[PDB]
Amino acid sequence: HHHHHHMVHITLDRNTANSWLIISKDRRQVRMGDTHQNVSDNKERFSNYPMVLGAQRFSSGKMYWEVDVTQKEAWDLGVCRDSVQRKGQFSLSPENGFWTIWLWQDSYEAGTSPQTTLHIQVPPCQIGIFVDYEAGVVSFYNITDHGSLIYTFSECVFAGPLRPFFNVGFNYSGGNAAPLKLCPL
Ligand SMILES: CC#CCN(C)C1CCS(=O)(=O)CC1
Ligand SMILES: CC#CCN(C)C1CCS(=O)(=O)CC1
Repeated sequence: HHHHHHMVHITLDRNTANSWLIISKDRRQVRMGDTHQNVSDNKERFSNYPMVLGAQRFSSGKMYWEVDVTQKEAWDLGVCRDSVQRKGQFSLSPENGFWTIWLWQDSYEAGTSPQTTLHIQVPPCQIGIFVDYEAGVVSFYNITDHGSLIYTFSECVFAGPLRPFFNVGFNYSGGNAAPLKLCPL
C-alpha cells in the first residue's frame, strides 16, 4: 500500500480506559494491570472489557496509523463511533459502531456480524489501519508481510465522529500480558 503519507500521531485517552489498564506517560502504550489501577469511575470508561479509545476524533479525510501486537495472544483493533456503548456486554460489529479485526484462540477474524475468517500466512507483529472517511472505508495491513492487505470494510456507515479503538484482551492464560504500542511515524 501507499497510505503512509496520511500518518497521524495517535495518543490514548486515559479517561476512556477500563480501570485495570495502564497507559504509559507518553500515552502511546497500554497494557492490562494485575488489579484495579486506583482511578475514579466515569461514564466514558469501558466497564466489561480491557478497552480504550484514542484521543483523536476524525470526521473527514484520510488517516493512517500502526500498532505493535508483538507476543500477544488476543487483541481487538480498529475504529469506532464516538457514541459506542461503554457499559455492559456488547459485540464488536458495524451495527454497534465498530470496524475492527482481532486475534483470538490462534485465529484472525474481522468484526462483521457474524465474524469473517481472515487468511494470514505471516502472523503480524505490527498492524496498519487506514480510514477514508468520505469513501466509507477501513482497511487493515500486515506490516510484517511487506504491507499486505488483511481486510477492507467498505460501504461503511460511520454515522458520527470516529475514534481509534483498542482492546488489549484478557490475560487468563498468563501469555497475554504484553502491551499494545502505537509505532512511531
Ligand atoms: C469470538 C471473539 C473475539 C475477539 N473479541 C471480539 C472479544 C472481545 C470481548 S473479550 O472479552 O475481550 C474477548 C475477545
Ligand atoms: C477488565 C476486566 C476484567 C475481568 N477481571 C476480573 C479479570 C481481569 C484480569 S484477567 O487476567 O484478564 C482475569 C479477569
